[PDB]
Amino acid sequence: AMQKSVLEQLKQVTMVVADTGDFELIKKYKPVDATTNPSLILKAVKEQKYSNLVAETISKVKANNPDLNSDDLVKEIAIEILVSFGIKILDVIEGKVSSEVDARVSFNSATTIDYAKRIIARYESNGIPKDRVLIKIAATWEGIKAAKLLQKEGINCNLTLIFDKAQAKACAEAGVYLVSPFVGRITDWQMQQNNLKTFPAIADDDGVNSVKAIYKLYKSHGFKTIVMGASFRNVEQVIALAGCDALTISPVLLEELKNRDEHLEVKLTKNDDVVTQSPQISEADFRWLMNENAMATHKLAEGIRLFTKDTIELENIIKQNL
Repeated sequence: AMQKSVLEQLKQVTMVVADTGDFELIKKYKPVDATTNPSLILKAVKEQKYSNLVAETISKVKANNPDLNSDDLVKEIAIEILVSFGIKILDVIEGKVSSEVDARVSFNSATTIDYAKRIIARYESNGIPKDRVLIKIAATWEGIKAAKLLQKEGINCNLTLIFDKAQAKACAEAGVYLVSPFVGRITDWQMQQNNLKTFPAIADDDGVNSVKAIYKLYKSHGFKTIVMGASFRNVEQVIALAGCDALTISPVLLEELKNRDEHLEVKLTKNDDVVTQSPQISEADFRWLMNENAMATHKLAEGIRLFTKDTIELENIIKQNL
């Protein structure tokens, strides 16, 4: 782009997003948006780098909530930590930050809505308007149902743990602001199931193909939901999706892209394919389609379990630091 790095070239055709809670690293890549999740928040808390911020948040919450029991206090500290890191991130980017609801409410639309609103309220109390936040929700049928209601009230959501086109279609039909189709975890399944000794070629990469299929689906149907590829194993997977609406990338891979200097060929583009529109997917059809996809059924469930485990670990760290 005047002999620019792959990272700089990529920013011209795709919205680059940093996938991290480590806000000090964000400055060296200059992404538009940033994304966090329970695993990334745990990592930012557990590491010594932001020990002061964590200590201050714990103190503040204890002081402002003297009437809460130990369990309630811990949950309140956990949400303020989520939001505190979100605010530090917003201070270094021009865009939005994604903050994820407690994974334990993934099968309850009502409590997902409650948690989403609590996150928004904590940001508001800290002087941050909702226009800069995306509430991240696991794309289970219940999560999509909750997002549908949240969007009607002007709360933008980021539907995550997307492994199947059926999820992506129901999300778009719910008027969701953005979806995070996973790439890497899909490729993990592929390599284990097929005992692959080396990484699959881009043309054969199940993860890259999933995002390409969702992108095509959305554009051909005129859905305005943002397609953001997430979870990457190498820069080649990211580069293969150049042109996608957005891509959220780890600091490790952003560093690699910053140091790559070959010409970037754009792969995903807009077409003149007359828009087509099908009937919305019902709960029963969605559940059947997800069941037919062994990988998606496993990885959606696993993703929720893993985030739950990391949330429980965070709670234990908080309890040991009261």
